[PDB]
Amino acid sequence: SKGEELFTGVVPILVELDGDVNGHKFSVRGEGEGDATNGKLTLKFICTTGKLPVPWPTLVTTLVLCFSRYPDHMKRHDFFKSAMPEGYVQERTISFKDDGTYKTRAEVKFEGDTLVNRIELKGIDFKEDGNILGHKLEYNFNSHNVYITADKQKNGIKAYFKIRHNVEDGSVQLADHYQQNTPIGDGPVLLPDNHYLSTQSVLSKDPNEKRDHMVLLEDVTAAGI
Repeated sequence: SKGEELFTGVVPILVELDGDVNGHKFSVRGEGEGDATNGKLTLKFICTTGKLPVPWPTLVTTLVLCFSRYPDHMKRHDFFKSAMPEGYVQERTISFKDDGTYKTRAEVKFEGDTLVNRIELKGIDFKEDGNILGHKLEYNFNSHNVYITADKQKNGIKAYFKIRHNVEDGSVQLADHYQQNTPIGDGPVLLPDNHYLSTQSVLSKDPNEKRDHMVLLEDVTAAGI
């Protein structure tokens, strides 16, 4: 589709998240760029509302898969790009083993030259001294496979994966991610065959930044076919 043609460049990225976790309200803005042919993202996020009440890693997944590097032999399966520039909706339930659950709804569309991920997030039943609300998570991310399958019934895709969040005490916080993507546009969309995305990410700080923030470098590539 004409959609894929849009990511052959470095595209600029905007991310806006409004969030309420156990009554704690917060907002996050991120700006950066996405070189989709290499699957690379370089973004900086800020908590505009003050100190972010959950640890930054929990938001990484919620904080644009269109920028995944889909090998040539798999380009027929890049639903994400194919739904552009019309855009797509990304709902996700995130259950943290032995802790609360996140419900996210997001719109991922081009606005002008920029790709924008706008997100609402509610979080319920998080333990006050739990790994999340007790800021017990290490400031790092692991490597994951995002398992994608087509959803003929809703003309989109579903996806499941399990994030491993390292914990300060040497344990692991698990988070089962249940994900649904449906196109905003009525335009034709490449419902893909089963495959997965090998994700990798690095979390860092801008040493001059005084605001609560997170610098992110992700590298997402498709495989499985």
